[PDB]
Amino acid sequence: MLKKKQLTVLDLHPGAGKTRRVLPEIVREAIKKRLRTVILAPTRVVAAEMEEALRGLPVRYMTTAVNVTHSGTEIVDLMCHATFTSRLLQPIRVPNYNLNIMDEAHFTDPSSIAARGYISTRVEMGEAAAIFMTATPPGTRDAFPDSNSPIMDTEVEVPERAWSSGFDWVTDHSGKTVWFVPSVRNGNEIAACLTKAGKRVIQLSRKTFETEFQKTKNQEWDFVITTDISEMGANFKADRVIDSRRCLKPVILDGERVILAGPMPVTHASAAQRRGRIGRNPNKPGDEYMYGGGCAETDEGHAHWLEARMLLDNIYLQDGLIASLYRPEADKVAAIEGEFKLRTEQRKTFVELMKRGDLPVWLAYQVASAGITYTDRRWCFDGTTNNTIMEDSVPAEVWTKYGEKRVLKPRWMDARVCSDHAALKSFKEFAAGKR
Ligand SMILES: COc1ccc(CN2CCNCC2)cc1F
Repeated sequence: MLKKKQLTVLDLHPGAGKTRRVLPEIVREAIKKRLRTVILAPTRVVAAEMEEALRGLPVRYMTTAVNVTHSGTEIVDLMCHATFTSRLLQPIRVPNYNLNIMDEAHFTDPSSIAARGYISTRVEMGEAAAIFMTATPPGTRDAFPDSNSPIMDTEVEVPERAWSSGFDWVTDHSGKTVWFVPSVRNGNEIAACLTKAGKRVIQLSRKTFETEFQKTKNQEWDFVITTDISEMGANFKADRVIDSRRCLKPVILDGERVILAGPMPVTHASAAQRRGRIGRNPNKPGDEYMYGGGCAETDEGHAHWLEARMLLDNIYLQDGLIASLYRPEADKVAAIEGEFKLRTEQRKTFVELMKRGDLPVWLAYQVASAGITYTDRRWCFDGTTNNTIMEDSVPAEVWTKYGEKRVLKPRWMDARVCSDHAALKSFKEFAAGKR
């Protein structure tokens, strides 16, 4: 596995022991062979769980999510997928790792796709080895893989709105359920309906994951309502998954705006990972998976793969060469390699808009490529009337850094900046010059 020029896909079924059993064995062998190694965790929560499996091994944890005193002699580093891509983009030295291990390698956020593209290109060049750990590699067509214990799979109509009757099976259950919804707003409505019915509900999404996931351990709960982020190594002690089988798809229209299309069907990989939350305990057969739609290849034309090309075009590899996407997911976007390569100063603005600005990659690219500097927010107010952002069904308004009240009407509209209350609040602060 560890020889140069090799990329191995470790595709043992969900719960088979890739993280807690196989990963320490790989790490021990890597250290014996003096291979400078990186381990990439999808989230801070998985990074903390990996420290538990790797305890006693010399690993440098490049995150505040792990409280350990390092020795300074570690040749194995562990960091998040997004941290890896971020450090590659910045004028910071990233070692040319001999062995690159990515856990939960199916993650489809732009920084994870870009990390796979960079790593697989270094392997193709003959410079490095890599191991991608996931039960569901790109292009998998099996939504029902093996499990540690038998699962009861049932196709059933799943509510996507509050209900008063006709879904008694949802609330008659006396165990713990993990319910995958397509968006934070949709989960808020289902959670309120379950709370009104006397259930204890925890809600998880990308921005709240670290804080709220700890509630699954510290308090008794009946339901967890989560977006797709829980497909990335989130472990629950549950006996049922309810799966809408739906997700939102960011889509770039006419190369000039991004909408959140759908809800539409999930891919087979996502459905398998959502089901994969249960059936993990061989002593508890009969966990239930209730699913409310079919699968489709909704990653084709999805904006994350175009955004991954924007990130890769701006990462140095060798002279003017540019890393390609990982071959099995490269047809998901139609893009010219190098078309998003920016000059030094525009690249710095692009990076800062993503890192400090917290803007989506596509939107950060429009601003930086227009020659606008990080702190110049005039573009948040000079778009067309059709770009007016709404708050409570009237135009949203902010006080600019000049002290003037203005309607929020960005030059480029990306639906992700106002898809829920928290996102709109963050974008209003950005438009006002507050970060
Ligand atoms: C123990 O070694 C490290 C710890 C933290 C960091 C910096 N972090 C990395 C993740 N994102 C913010 C800054 C680097 C390290 F080498």
